[PDB]
Amino acid sequence: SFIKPIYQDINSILIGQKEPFEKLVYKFLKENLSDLTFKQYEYLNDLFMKNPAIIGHEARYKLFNSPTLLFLLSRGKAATENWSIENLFEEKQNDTADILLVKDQFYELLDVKTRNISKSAFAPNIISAYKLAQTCAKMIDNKEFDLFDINYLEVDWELLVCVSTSFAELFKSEPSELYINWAAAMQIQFHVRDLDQGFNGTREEWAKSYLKHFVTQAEQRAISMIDKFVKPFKKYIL
Amino acid sequence: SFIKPIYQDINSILIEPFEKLVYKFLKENLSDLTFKQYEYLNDLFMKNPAIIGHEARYKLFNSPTLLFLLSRGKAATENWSLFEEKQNDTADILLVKDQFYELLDVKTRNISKSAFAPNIISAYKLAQTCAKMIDNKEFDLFDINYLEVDWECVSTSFAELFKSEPSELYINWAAAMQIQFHVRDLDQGFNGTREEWAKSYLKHFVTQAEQRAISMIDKFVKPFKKY
DNA sequence: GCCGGTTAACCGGC
DNA sequence: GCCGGTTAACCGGC
Repeated sequence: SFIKPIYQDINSILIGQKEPFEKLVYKFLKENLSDLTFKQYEYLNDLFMKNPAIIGHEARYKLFNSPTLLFLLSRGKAATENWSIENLFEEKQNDTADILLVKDQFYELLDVKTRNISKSAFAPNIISAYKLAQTCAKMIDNKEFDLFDINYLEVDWELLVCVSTSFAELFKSEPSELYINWAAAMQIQFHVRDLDQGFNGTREEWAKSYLKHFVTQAEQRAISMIDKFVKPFKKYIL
Repeated sequence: SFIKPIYQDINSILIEPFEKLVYKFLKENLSDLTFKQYEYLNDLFMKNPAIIGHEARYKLFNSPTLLFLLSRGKAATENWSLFEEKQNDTADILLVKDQFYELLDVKTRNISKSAFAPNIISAYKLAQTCAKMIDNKEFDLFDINYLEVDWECVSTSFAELFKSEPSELYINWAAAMQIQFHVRDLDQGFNGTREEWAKSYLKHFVTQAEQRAISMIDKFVKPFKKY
């Protein structure tokens, strides 16, 4: 992680600051890691400007030089082709990372989550378990196991004042422990502070291991659906 | 529908929720009928000070289906004395007359945007609902209708859920198992008893649940199996 | 503690 | 046209 070596300072500077503290975190990185800090859409824009001679989606989809990167970063075909110095990319919540850290072609997909301590703890949607599945399949089909890391920074607040923060990395957690809430848009849910960080194997093992977990949960869920949405309603079908 | 008769009036000459307007108009012409859910709850209790146990304030609903669709839950009802408007309510607007309830949902649509069916109601919840209905013979207790408002107010629409063909309700399982549709596209030619509707809905739900179970093996299992 | 259903909408592939 | 996955979080039952 590019930001871990300076996570302590972020924690310090944030604790006390008076829902989107995301902006304050971004502002920070921009001042301490100016050469590495990009918003995802900024990155795409900058990448397209360096090559004004390359137009059309299929062509601009080549500029990534990585099928996993293309998958995690690229916008829709129409949007890519309609991109121009005149018609640039803007925010877009559906963008994978909230903050992109790049260096030596290594990418840290950082997301910033915020929780309202006052409220009763409720694990938020962290990411699509399917999207993660596909992502893991790309890493293997293409053998890209040393390209990006998916990390999270959490900022706890109350009535708004930041009271504390947390920092964890997805690829350092036990893939078999990730909770997949199928009803909630098949999204993994957890609190950064509660994320397990003891994975010992390689990034490829993780990828494989996650798939086993995803596939296994999808099997179980298919069955539990008959359990919860079929059996208890047989009564009335006569 | 207590609103249907005046649905012609909910639009004349005018001069991002336009839901306020929808509520104020109903309050004006159907004052002694129109109320918000949180506001209505305040009444049921404010008309009964003697009751305080959360298991008592519950039986006041004098209906197991209504209780299911309208109650706020133990802790919430127990700590009553306010009841804020919680988007978690079943309906945005409620209208009762002679022991009958019209549960109205007000949807607004950004017309300029690309047509994307929005979440209407949880298919699962609607299943439990039909269950309570049938096992309670309460097929003449309430209606679940919808009023949609387009804008860029370009136009509006109004439909009744218990008036559409069940088999046509698209249950988008990934999107929190919610039925999706724009009011203006909802089917409106169902012919049968209300009890017929509920039963028909359950068949559709169960069948779709099985179809989803199957879909999961082919889209989330089959293609990742190899690894 | 443990557990998982619900908001209001919103694209992009083919 | 036709189809369905994604946001950022949020809460009550036993």
